[PDB]
Amino acid sequence: GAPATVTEQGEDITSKKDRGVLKIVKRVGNGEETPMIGDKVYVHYKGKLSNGKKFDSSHDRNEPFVFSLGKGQVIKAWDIGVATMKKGEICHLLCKPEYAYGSAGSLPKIPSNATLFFEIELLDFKGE
Ligand SMILES: COCCO[C@H]1CN(CCOC)C(=O)[C@@H]2CCC[C@H]1N2S(=O)(=O)c1cc(Cl)cc(Cl)c1
Repeated sequence: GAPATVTEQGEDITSKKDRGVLKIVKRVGNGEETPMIGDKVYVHYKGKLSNGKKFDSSHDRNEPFVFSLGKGQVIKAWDIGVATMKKGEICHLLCKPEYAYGSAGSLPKIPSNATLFFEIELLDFKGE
């Protein structure tokens, strides 16, 4: 399925090249511009665990998730991955635990040492 495909066929987008964050662009976005550090970014996403279960979805809440990029407001994989996206892009990200919740996890939902899979749509970005 899609998690296997990004695992086996995705691009390593880490500066370290440590295969910690892998990406496939699923729906090509607009032009060339990506958000810059500190921009307010609006996304829709879903997340799955490696047991095959969906653990979260913004779609199901009927509103996007909004954060300030590159500030550590989200897991490292998200700051890295969203920074690569164009407006309107949909991607798949595979996030090893070192770029997510690590050995601690985040109970109740995120186990220790969890590799996370996301589908992410970048709706918009704006400077404040
Ligand atoms: C109901 O909350 C939905 C948005 O949750 C964020 C949680 N965070 C920030 C806090 O942890 C550092 C995240 O970084 C990531 C990525 C952004 C979207 C959400 N997570 S998540 O999908 O990995 C997530 C979802 C849920 Cl339901 C619980 C936990 Cl612990 C993480």
